[PDB]
Amino acid sequence: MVHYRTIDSPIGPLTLAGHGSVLTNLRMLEQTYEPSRTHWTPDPGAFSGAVDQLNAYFAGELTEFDVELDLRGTDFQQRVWKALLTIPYGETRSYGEIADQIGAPGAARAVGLANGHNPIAIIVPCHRVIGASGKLTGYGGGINRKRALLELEKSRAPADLTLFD
Repeated sequence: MVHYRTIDSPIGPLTLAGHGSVLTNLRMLEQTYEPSRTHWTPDPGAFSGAVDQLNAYFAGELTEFDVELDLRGTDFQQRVWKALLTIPYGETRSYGEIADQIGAPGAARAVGLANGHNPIAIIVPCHRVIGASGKLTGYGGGINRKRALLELEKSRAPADLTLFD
């Protein structure tokens, strides 16, 4: 059983969906074919916390999420998504680095494919992974969404101006 809520965002309407307070999905679903969504119940007040944190994220005021997640995918996808969760705000990794981390040296391209299937964007940070040649990927506007998120995280001001005096 699954309910959903859509919010505005600088990168487009973000659909949050899941069961109870647990997220199963977070995607900019517009202009794409998503047949699951027809089986979902709208609930304009679900995921109160996640929406606040997302809003705070986009406003620069949040860096670490505290949200309940239920990730579904293959063993290999789960390993990749788990490793994605270890990438700090404002940092990046290469696909090769991620393949090394999950114990599959040489599997950069597989990580790229699994990264593409990430059901929960932003919070599981598939945008923080980039290949050696530096080119963003993703159809349907994906490239521009990723870039937006990367530019936001890079623009982060120092955490405490008092440290300068």
